Amino acid sequence: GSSGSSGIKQHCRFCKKKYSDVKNLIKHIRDAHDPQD
Ligand SMILES: [Zn+2]
Repeated sequence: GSSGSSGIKQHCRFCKKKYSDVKNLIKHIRDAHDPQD
């Protein structure tokens, strides 16, 4: 099943969104904010 509590919580530091995986957060950061520039 696609639903459940068995996962992590991570957050954005530039638009304050929330994500269920750190790799999905990093994919959001490198697309929307890219702080390495
Ligand atoms: Zn963001």
